[PDB]
Amino acid sequence: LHKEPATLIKAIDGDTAKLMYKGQPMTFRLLLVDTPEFNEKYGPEASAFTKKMVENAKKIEVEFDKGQRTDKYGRGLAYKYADGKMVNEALVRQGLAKVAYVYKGNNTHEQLLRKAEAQAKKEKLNIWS
Ligand SMILES: Cc1cn([C@H]2C[C@H](OP(=O)(O)O)[C@@H](COP(=O)(O)O)O2)c(=O)[nH]c1=O
Ligand SMILES: [Ca+2]
Repeated sequence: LHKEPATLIKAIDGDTAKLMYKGQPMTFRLLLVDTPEFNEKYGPEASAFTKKMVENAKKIEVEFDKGQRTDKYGRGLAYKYADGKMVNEALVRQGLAKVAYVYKGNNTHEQLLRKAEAQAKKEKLNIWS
């Protein structure tokens, strides 16, 4: 997999944001995770976590997996990096997302994320508290 450039247009919630990619605006949905909705418990905390990470980054990058690059809603499906740190992983490590939506052929980072989830759960963080 390869990292590609994008710029933040606006934060949306814990697992989506509007980015400019190849010069076009797109909503991106993080691969392999599920954050609570803003109206759910830990929703506002997930939204704030991703917002800070993406708004504070000097450099945002998107990394597509080997399979589908857009979902049925026209959202980009990617691993997102903020100054080299993967947002998807960071959310899971903090207990603010669960590993989820692991479709075959788009699951390169599954084991990395499951290890983070196991650590979050061991620490009883947030969703696991
Ligand atoms: C994360 C992801 C979600 N989706 C679709 C599945 C779910 O369809 P349904 O909308 O029919 O439930 C929806 C979940 O996204 P959200 O968690 O953003 O709602 O997005 C994919 O198709 N591929 C993916 O990799
Ligand atoms: Ca969600």
